Amino acid sequence: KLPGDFGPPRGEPIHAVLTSPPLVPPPVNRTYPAKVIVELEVVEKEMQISEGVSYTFWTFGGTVPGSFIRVRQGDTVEFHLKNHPSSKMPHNIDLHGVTGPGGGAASSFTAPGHESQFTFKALNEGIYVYHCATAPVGMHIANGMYGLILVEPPEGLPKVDHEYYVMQGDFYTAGKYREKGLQPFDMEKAIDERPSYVLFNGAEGALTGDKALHAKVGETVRIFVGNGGPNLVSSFHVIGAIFDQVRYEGGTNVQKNVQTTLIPAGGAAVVKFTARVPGSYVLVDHSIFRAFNKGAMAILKIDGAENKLVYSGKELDSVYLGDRAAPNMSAVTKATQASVSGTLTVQDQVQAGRALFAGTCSVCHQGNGAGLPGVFPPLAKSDFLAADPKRAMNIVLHGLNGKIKVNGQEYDSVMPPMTQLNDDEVANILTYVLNSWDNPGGRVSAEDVKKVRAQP
Amino acid sequence: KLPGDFGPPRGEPIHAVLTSPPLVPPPVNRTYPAKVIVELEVVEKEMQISEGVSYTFWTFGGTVPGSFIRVRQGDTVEFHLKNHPSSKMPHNIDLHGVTGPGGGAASSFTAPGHESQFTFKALNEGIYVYHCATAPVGMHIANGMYGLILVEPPEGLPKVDHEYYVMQGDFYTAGKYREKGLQPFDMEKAIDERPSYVLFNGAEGALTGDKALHAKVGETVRIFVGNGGPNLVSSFHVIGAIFDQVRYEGGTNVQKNVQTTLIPAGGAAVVKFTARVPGSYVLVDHSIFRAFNKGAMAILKIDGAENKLVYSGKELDSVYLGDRAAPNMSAVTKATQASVSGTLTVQDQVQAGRALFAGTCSVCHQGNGAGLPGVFPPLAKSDFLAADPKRAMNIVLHGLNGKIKVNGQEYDSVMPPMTQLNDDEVANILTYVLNSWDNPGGRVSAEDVKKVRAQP
Amino acid sequence: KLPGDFGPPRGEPIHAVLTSPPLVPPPVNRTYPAKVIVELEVVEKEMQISEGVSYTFWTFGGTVPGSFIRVRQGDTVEFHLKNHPSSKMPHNIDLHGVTGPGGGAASSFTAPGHESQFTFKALNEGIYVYHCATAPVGMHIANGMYGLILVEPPEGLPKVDHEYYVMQGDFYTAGKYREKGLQPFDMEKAIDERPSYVLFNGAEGALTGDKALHAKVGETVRIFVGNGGPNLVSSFHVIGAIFDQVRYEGGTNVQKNVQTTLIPAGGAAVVKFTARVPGSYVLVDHSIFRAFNKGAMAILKIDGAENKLVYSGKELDSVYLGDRAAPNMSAVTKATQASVSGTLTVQDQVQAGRALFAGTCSVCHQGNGAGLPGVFPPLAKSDFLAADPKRAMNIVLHGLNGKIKVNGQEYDSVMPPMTQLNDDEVANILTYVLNSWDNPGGRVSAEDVKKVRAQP
Ligand code: HEC
Ligand code: HEC
Ligand code: HEC
Ligand SMILES: [Cu+2]
Ligand SMILES: [Cu+2]
Ligand SMILES: [Cu+2]
Ligand SMILES: [Cu+2]
Ligand SMILES: [Cu+2]
Ligand SMILES: [Cu+2]
Repeated sequence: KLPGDFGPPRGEPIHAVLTSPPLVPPPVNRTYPAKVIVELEVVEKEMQISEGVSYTFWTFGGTVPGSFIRVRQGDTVEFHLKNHPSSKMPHNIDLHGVTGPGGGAASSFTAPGHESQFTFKALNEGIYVYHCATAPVGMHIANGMYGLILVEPPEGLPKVDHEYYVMQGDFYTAGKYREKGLQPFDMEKAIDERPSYVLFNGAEGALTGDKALHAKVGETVRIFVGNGGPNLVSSFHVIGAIFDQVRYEGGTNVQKNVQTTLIPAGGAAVVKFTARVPGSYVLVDHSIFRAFNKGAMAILKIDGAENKLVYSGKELDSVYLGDRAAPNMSAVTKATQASVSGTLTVQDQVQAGRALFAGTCSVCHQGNGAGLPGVFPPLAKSDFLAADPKRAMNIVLHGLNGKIKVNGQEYDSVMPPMTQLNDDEVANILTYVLNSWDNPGGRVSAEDVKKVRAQP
Repeated sequence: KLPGDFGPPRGEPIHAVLTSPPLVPPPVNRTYPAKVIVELEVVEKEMQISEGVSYTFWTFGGTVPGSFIRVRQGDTVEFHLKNHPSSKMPHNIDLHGVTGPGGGAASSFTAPGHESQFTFKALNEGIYVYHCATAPVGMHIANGMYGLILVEPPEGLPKVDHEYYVMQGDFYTAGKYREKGLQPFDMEKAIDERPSYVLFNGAEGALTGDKALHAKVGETVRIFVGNGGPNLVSSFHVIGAIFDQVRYEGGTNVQKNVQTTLIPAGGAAVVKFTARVPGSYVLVDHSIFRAFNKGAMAILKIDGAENKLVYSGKELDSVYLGDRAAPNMSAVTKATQASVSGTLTVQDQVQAGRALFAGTCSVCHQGNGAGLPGVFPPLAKSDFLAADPKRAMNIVLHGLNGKIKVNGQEYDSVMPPMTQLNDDEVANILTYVLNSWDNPGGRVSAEDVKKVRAQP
Repeated sequence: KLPGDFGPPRGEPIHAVLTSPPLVPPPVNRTYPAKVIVELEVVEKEMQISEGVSYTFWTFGGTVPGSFIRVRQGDTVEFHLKNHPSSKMPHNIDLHGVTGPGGGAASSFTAPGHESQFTFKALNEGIYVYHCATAPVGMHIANGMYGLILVEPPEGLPKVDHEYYVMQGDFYTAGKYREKGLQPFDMEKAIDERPSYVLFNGAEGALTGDKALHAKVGETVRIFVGNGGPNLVSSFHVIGAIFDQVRYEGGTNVQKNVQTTLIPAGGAAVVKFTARVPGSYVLVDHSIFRAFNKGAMAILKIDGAENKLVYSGKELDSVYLGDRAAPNMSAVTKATQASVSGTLTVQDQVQAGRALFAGTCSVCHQGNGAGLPGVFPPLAKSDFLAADPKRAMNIVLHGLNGKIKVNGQEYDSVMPPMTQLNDDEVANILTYVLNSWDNPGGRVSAEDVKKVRAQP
């Protein structure tokens, strides 16, 4: 027989349990093959890809990644795809692990306001990517149309304390990283494989701060990890920990005791972790500019007792987590809304600036602006700043080097340029600095920075 | 002893059987080591990389990839490399799996009109890439100078019903994707790893349509899969199927039951597939813009009985295969030749347009131009089109959104821009539309589109 | 218990042995767990990244990669990080394989002139990357802040004849490849993952020529191979040889008998090789333009007896090693220093030109300039050259094709353009040619070439 030769469906039909990221449906917990009815709906919708940055996502079930599907090897799946009448595009679905043309795409073409159905037997056990396969296929995937389906072995996977759902994607906006507003899809960047954002679960901060994943010392954690692409291959890594097991798709090979593992575009793996020490453990794409310049960081936060014989040291994790160490950056979202409304206050700028200053400026000038005498000059009550507060704009954009004096002390060092910061970010950061630590006050506007950036 | 320690060559010398892609030489079918004489000739030649697009390829044996070589572990190989007198460049060969300096490159330097020879023992069993290694090495490989050599284990590989030869490459043209004419090699794009085409077996459509690979339900298929690069790593994937086995080079590890697998630049693998359901199964690089925007798709077509218990559904595979669902796009080749000759007719444009309309326009407007009332407006007998047929050029190039009325019906939707289409493609598509479904007729020229594209 | 549960530290504390690339510390050779004290110092310093090209590296222990650390599974490590007072930036360390927040980064933040300490138990056996994790993390890694730590199994690794240390990195300069002078870090190229150099051990030629690694026929060689990134994934390959074993990090899986293997960004592997035939064996990133256009080549040179039954052929390895076949390119370094001083002589140019002519020109015109009658025209005593020595600049920059006559002989062929060469390189090469083989003499300057390059 073929694989998954376990007998005809038995019992009543089961209406499948779909879940939203980062959660997973429960184990099916049964010893017989069933007829499973799956109902999934496409919705096109604006969501925030970053604070104050909107994007028109195309979604399976209202989220990126799409709703998680869970069935048993040998089940017969009757798949119903609906396309909501508000959609502008037609859509379909290709499930990896399906035995048949297009993995379903050939049979699931669905116009706005319509519904399609096709039936397949789940012959192949494993974790699998699904995605839209409507021309132009790359545009549909780039807009968020991907998720995971798990096909369990007949005895089920081994029990663990937590199961989570994490999926990487590369995204292509017309504007640069953190440029505010509604950002269109950019076909030219996509063809060139030059993404502006690389994310877990559809947004910067989706899994950081108050949205981190949780477990306790001693517990086991399984993560179902997808790479929707469309184009990038992930050097997938956990900072400060190790994977007990890594298994790709439905493969017979299992790797154990590794920290860094390559996930193909369109690939999926199951990883297992055992919590040993408290703190924040970071999932990244270790093609490092993705993790630290484009959004590709997620957090598993572990609580419980210290083990000083295993790890003993201070805990200053803002040095690398930067502006994602805090619970959120909601002050930036709020300042951006107020600016669009024409109601932006000095305090709106101050609080947005405070959020952005973490990492970006604090690593050298300190969280309190004091710096370090002779090494990093102070921003707190800075005579150099007060002497020409406008020159601060050029210093942020283009850097500063050479001999200077600040609060009666000599410095001869190098502050690198930070031209990648957007006009609103520079304005908000400097407004924060002017209104803290007994500095003179006032404000800097995005338009002020735009003028300075444009000077030859 | 070393590996492959099977004794001295015995019997008469064997003159090796070389084959052209996508075919493989027969199994050697012998139990003793032999002296094998290999004769391979370099030829530089123009071929079509895409319909109406010519390129000067550099080849081993007249094809891209080059002729397939098949020997037994423990054989002594006497390798003769000839460089045809029509060649402009010198050439050589590096075979992966050879034990010695440059894998042969050090001993096989050959000027136009000359011949070289060197001898090696095949110590290492496996599938291996060979390629040119003449400075500048990257240029030689980018021009097509790569292929595969199989070194069999002494007992031979297990029997299968079919063996095929498929090799990925990245290519660098001065012009953009599908821009017509003789296209030079582009060194700047190559250094930046920004290819214009990513292909199987040296051309768009090399393995699609009437050139697809074949098998029947129940049969086993082995594919020898190479990645010549020069630069890209393939997220190699089969749509709608699974690999029974994947084995890299001569490695001891074998992965089983996977659908997606990473092939390094310069790497090679042997994959095995068992046919279960009829239809078209697609080999792709799942870095998806390569597969659907740059040519990286090949087809295995399976015939035999349906199995409705495994897969039951409609078969509209043009939604993702697009303009490669048809047997070929020969109308485009012909229209391009006629244009170069100054003899391009309206009907030449109509038939080229018909070929290009599949996927590109048909996914929303339908194959018959009827659209879908209230959702996608008709192109068939379109009053909006007839009212200003020239405005159609701007609509294709730059998109259309907002409220419009077409054949007495309101629409308020979004047609994305399609600026990547070349001037001849837009002209031919629109000429097809004007001369179908009782539209007014006439024609649009490439020069008309060039003028509109250049407007601010 | 956890892993590495071998008992409390015993004996006196051990002060750890650190080594500079390409060497490794000795095996620890002990049967008990110890307290190991590690002292490592950050130094920021200018070094030559290529001949006549300086770069400001940020280093662990004065080298790129940083000092190699070697401990035993179950050891307690007391880690002291110092930042030299000459540093301008703060720094820290993340060791892969550490169980705890940031792999240490959270506890090791260290300002210029300061020292930090933290303690960890080495629970996980394997080879692991360490690196700086100070915001902006990508800039710190791109500047050279990475190395390897080995955690031995309790019984030690199997004995071999040689152990070596090789680490790949991608680098981002404002200037182009081989443009002379002090080159700043380029943030824009880094974000886009578009490196100007891709190197082993921090420089072009670090492991070629007189700096090659050595072994003899019959000996075993272990290489500890890292990929510091920040961004690239290596298609890591040995030309003309095979790896007996490849093992990633501390993984349970071991691959055997492969030639090409994918190393993730931030990944590390241990490879094993047995020398079988004399000659130069080349370690490369087989994303080929990295190996042959950006510096990603290193050499293992094997001495001993020939084995003509395994490999029999000539040895012209300059056809692919090009300008790295020679012991060094010190003439280029010297010509660049003299030019900066205003003391550049004709002979300085001649010797720099001689070094650069290897591969670049010699593959077609020969090492003696004679060419090949009717196929490649001579540069030796060339009447065509003497007739208009200035036209030689355009020929190098923009190529030459069509019918020409040279020393009473007809040619109708194609010399590709070589625009990637810098102004000093073209000037030096042509000065070499003018002063060899009874050509007229004189000189060409970098300023002459700059003027010609700028002509429309
Ligand atoms: C990596 C270190 C570093 C980072 C990050 C950094 N700075 Fe600086 N900054 C310096 C150094 C060093 C100087 C002194 C330059 C000199 O000696 O010529 C400086 C000088 C300045 C000055 C002028 C002198 C003074 O004390 O008033 C201002 C204002 C300033 N920085 C603001 C900022 C702001 C705002 C940020 C973040 C957006 C930032 N800096 C990020 C190192 C840094
Ligand atoms: C993804 C959907 C989609 C694709 C693909 C697409 N179109 Fe359209 N097209 C539309 C929609 C929707 C409109 C109506 C726009 C509006 O409501 O403002 C439209 C409008 C038009 C119109 C003007 C209205 C009419 O019916 O005459 C023309 C002409 C047209 N398309 C031609 C084409 C051609 C030719 C192609 C391919 C080259 C193409 N379209 C591809 C969705 C699409
Ligand atoms: C791949 C082959 C190749 C390489 C590499 C190459 N050349 Fe040439 N070169 C030629 C050919 C062929 C011609 C003749 C062109 C023709 O027939 O129109 C030529 C012509 C010339 C000429 C003019 C004719 C003569 O003999 O005086 C000069 C000068 C020259 N090359 C110099 C160089 C220099 C200097 C280099 C390296 C920097 C170089 N070439 C690299 C193939 C090459
Ligand atoms: Cu879709
Ligand atoms: Cu897919
Ligand atoms: Cu060649
Ligand atoms: Cu190779
Ligand atoms: Cu650092
Ligand atoms: Cu790391």
